[PDB]
Amino acid sequence: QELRQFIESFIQERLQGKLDKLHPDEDDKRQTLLATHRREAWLADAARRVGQLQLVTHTLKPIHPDARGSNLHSLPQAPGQPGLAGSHELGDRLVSDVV
DNA sequence: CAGGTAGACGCGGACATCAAGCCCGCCGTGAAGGTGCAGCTGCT
Repeated sequence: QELRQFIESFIQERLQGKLDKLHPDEDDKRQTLLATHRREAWLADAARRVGQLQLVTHTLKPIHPDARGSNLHSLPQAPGQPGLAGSHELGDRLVSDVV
């Protein structure tokens, strides 16, 4: 209704980027791409794809690139002791990651 | 078996200008990606 055209242009830019990247002109591969992108089967696939976690304070993959474990999105409390401090808890509001 | 005592060692003034400082061509490639799904053989 209001912002439907924005996400429609988003899927269309994705489709035209895929067509310019592949550039296959055999057996209607562009038609098989337009069969998925121009309809809302892309929205069903985007609803299907699960695995994102939105975790910032914990990311295990820097320790090893294949280390399946638990990732967390939780900031600690502020400590009581003076001097040392970490995890930027005062200001300059954070940006989150996706694992 | 032996071999010396003593006291002092100078001043002055000056130390140069000129002009320039090269061109050319080129700098290696190879290996260092997870994850999820479909489908194929082998087995009970």
